[PDB]
This record gives sequence, C-alpha cells and structure tokens, in this order.
Amino acid sequence: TVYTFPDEFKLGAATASYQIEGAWDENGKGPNIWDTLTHEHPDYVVDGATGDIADDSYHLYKEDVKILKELGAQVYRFSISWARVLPEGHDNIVNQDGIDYYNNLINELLANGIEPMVTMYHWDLPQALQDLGGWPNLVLAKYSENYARVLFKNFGDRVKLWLTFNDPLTFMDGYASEIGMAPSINTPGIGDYLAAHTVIHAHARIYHLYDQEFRAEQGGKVGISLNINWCEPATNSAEDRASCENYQQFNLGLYAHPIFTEEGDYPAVLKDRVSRNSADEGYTDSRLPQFTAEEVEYIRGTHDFLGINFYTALLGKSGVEGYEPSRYRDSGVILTQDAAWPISASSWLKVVPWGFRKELNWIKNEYNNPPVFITENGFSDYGGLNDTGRVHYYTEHLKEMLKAIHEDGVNVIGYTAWSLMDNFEWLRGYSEKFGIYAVDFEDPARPRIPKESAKVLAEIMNTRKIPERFRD
Ligand SMILES: O=S(=O)(O)CCN1CCN(CCO[C@@H]2O[C@H](CO)[C@@H](O)[C@H](O)[C@H]2O)CC1
Ligand SMILES: [Cl-]
Ligand SMILES: [Cl-]
Ligand code: NA
Repeated sequence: TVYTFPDEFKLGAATASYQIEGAWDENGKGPNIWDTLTHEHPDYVVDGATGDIADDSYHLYKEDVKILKELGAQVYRFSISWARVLPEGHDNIVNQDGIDYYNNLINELLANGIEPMVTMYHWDLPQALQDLGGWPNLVLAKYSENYARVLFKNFGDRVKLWLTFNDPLTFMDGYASEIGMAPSINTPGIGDYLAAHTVIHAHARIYHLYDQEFRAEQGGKVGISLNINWCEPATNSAEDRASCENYQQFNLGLYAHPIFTEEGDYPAVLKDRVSRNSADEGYTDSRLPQFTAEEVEYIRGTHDFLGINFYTALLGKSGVEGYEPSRYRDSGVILTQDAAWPISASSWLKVVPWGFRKELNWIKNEYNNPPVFITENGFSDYGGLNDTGRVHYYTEHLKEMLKAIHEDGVNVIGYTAWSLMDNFEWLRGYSEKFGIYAVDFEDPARPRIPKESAKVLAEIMNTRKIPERFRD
C-alpha cells in the first residue's frame, strides 16, 4: 500500500518557457528580461549561453507531446511566455502567433490524453515592464491581472489547472544581486521585499479575477508554486530548532502565510525581525512593506491548492550571518550542508530524500493540510543516459512522498518531475542537466532521447507503484 499511488493522483513532467522554447524574437514575440540578460551580460552565464534556441520547443512542441505520451504522463506542466502573448507587456497588443502557439500545444496535449497545467509566470518578465522597475513597482499587479485575463479568456476553456507564479522566492532575488538572476539588480533587503509584495498582490488579483470572470464557466483550479528547502536543525537544541522555524517562515512563509493561513499577512517573525533590524540601522521605515487590514483580507484564501517545488535540504543553526541589509541576514539562521549528503552537478543541490517528507509534514501542520501538487522535483548531472543518480533521486523522493501520503496523511494530489528534458538552466546555461530526456544542443534538430530515468518513470507511471527492486 505505501508503495502505490492513490487512484486519482496525477503524475507527469514539467518545463518552463524560456528554458525550452527558443524562437526568442520570432513572429512578433517581444523581449523579456532573460533575452536582455543573456544578450547584454553573457559574463553572467556559464559558456555565455542563451535561450535563443534552447530546445526549440516553439517549433518542436509536437515532439514534446510525443515524448510525454511515451512517458505516460497524465499531466504536463509548462509555462506561458508573457512577451510572446503580450509583446509590450501591457494588454494593448495581443500577439496572435503566441495565442496560436499555446492553443496548438494545448490541443496536441489533449488529443494525446495529456492534461495541460499552465504556469503564467516562470521568470520571463517583458522588458517593457522591467523598464518601469519590474516587480518592485506595485503597478505590475494590475498588469499581471490583465495578462491573466488574456490567458483565461483564450485558454481556460481547455486548461483547468493554473499556477499564477513559479517560485518568487528565487525570482525576487533578481533584485538582490548585480550579477545574478534577471534583471540582476543590486537592492538586497529592500527591492527583493518590494518584489515579493507586488507578486503577492498580483497573485491575489489573478485569483479574484478567476472567481469573478471565469470560474463559473471554466471550473478549474488556481494555485501558486513555492520552492522550499527542508532546514534540519544542526543539533537538537531548542535554539537550532528556532533557527529552522525562522528559515521556513522567511522562505516559504513569506509567500504562504499571506495566502494559505486564516490570519493572512506576513509571518510575525518576518515582520518583527525586519522591523527591529531596520530600526537598529537607522531607517525611519521598516524595509518590509506592509499590508493594510483590507489587503490582508483580500489576499488570504486566494488558493485552490498549493504547488511545491522541492529539491534539497540545508542544516540550520542559531545565529545571524550575511550582508546588511539582506533577507538571509534578516532571517536569523546560519545555513550549511552536510558533507555526507550525496552531491549533484549543482552546488546548491544535495540528495536528502527524507527532507521531502519532513517538509510535507511542516506544510501540513502550518497550513492545515492544503491539497499539495508537487510541481517540481529533480536532479542534475553533467550528461549521460545511464543516469543512475537521477533514477535513485526519483525513486527515493517518490517513496518519501508516498510515506507522507499514506503514513502521515498529507494531501498530496499530483507530481510533475523537473524536467521533461535537458534545457537552459538559467545562469548555468546548458552545463547542468535536469532532464529525464537528453537533448543534443549541438544538433539543430534538437532530438529528445530517453535516459534511464525516463524509462523508470514510465514504469512507475504505467504500474502506478514503486517497482519492487527500488523498495527498502
Ligand atoms: O544562483 S545560486 O544562488 O548559486 C543558485 C540559485 N538557486 C535558485 C533556486 N533554485 C531552485 C528552484 O528553482 C528551480 O530550479 C530548477 C533547477 O535549478 C530550475 O530549472 C527551475 O526553473 C526552477 O523553478 C536553485 C538554484
Ligand atoms: Cl544534539
Ligand atoms: Cl525485479
Ligand atoms: Na485576447
């Protein structure tokens, strides 16, 4: 039983637009912040790589559907490129080529028995909106609503699973470094919090929009995808446990407390620690933006499920480190990783499968067991089809998730592997491989070929169980 998926549980795979599509300026698509980063700052990216072509999924979407069908995916999670649909960011111009493209992909999926799950925003802001300041400028919340309306109107008759945002914990960091994630602006501890504030407002507007203009007719569900690492106390002390709670609140709670609790608002520890630190440094005003009571009420409850992106764990101990000002310094935890944990091809990613079960329990207890859809989980290597490390990563994480479901009563409702295929891995270029399908980036045809992990995941999806040879 503990090795069998619930009957209604949805299994599949996931991608993101800039990581896979290419066709960066084709047929009316406008420029986004990742076009800008990779064109103007190739020094920020391994190999000076760009997403100009990537997997060429703009042209090769039918091949993506073919491999999803081979895999036996029930669901495909992909994102929509804002600037492909609204090239100027604002809703004055709708690019028919972009509408057609996503319709073509959606229709192909459905014709092959695969359900579309659509992320509206996976990091590719139109440059015209970044030029207003991007996420730190609250005007983007209404622009986001208008973008979502175009998506619901054009696609919502066939799409019933939506994510407003993917991982704003990461994308807010594009406002906390001059050399990092797009748009690579150095306002740590100030602009990243403003970005988070706008994203939360935007998410809430999009959910209310769905309620008001689309839900009765379309009958779908709207969530948000949040990334969170497990944070294990470095020792069993109460002080180290406090530091790990700080970590959860400063990383997951920053977004989930306003939306998924009955109280709403930011977590108290977030408000209080930033208030105190801001005062001690001489600011008249806290660096953390505030919600009014009316805004708290508007934002809380804006969810039909919680999307979780899970990859790894950290150790946390009591203390403070990092630069002043910064979210890490404000968070009041000293973070490390254990040298004993198996490694990947990504410095930040260690294999800690039991951390997945711990995190799912933390979420269950904090948010009153919301329906959780695992929107990303996966592993990097540098290449190869006999990807034993990735196979082990998937079988262990799936076993831990099944224990969370069956032993711990966590309401996990679906799981999409990150990623369907090797793709443009942001600042790492093509150097880190996360796919279950390999892609030859030197071959203009970009063939997709199954790794061992794709074969094992197909076996899992077909049998609806963990095969005996991978059981404890
Ligand atoms: O710049 S660094 O400080 O050294 C490392 C930045 N983090 C940001 C958070 N990512 C995890 C969640 O982010 C996911 O990660 C996947 C694998 O990286 C991506 O392909 C997905 O698009 C993304 O949603 C991990 C890398
Ligand atoms: Cl101890
Ligand atoms: Cl066997
Ligand atoms: Na339209």
